[PDB]
Amino acid sequence: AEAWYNLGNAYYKQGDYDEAIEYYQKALELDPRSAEAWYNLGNAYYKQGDYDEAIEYYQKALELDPRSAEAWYNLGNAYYKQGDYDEAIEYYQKALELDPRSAEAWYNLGNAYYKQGDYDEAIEYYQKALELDPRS
Ligand SMILES: [Ca+2]
Ligand SMILES: [Ca+2]
Ligand SMILES: [Ca+2]
Ligand SMILES: [Ca+2]
Ligand SMILES: [Ca+2]
Ligand SMILES: [Ca+2]
Ligand SMILES: [Cl-]
Ligand SMILES: [Cl-]
Repeated sequence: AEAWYNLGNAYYKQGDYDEAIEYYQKALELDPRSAEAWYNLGNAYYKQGDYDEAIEYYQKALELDPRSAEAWYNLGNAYYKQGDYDEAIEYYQKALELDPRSAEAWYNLGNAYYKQGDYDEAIEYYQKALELDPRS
């Protein structure tokens, strides 16, 4: 499974998402408990704009590794990119329970509230992001 997974990664890194998906699928045929292969399959679908499918595969990754702050964050992002800002908030909150020093997750939580039209909440979360990283 590891060799097919790393072949998929190399294709992913050169932007060949169709081939990455094929080889991640082969990895998952050999090891259906690879949280890494489920996550990277979700990422390849995310890169193609296929958020519905990305969410299915992130959910599988989270069944195997529920302490994946990464999967929770990208699951949030897959809803955010669709305009599903209240779903995004739930998964950014879960990412931040696991990694409360993630300036990225706080910032994106603020962005979701901004997009919901709650500017006072956006301000709180942006202030938290800027406390952790005042450079952007
Ligand atoms: Ca669909
Ligand atoms: Ca849909
Ligand atoms: Ca489809
Ligand atoms: Ca983890
Ligand atoms: Ca949609
Ligand atoms: Ca909504
Ligand atoms: Cl769906
Ligand atoms: Cl929908």
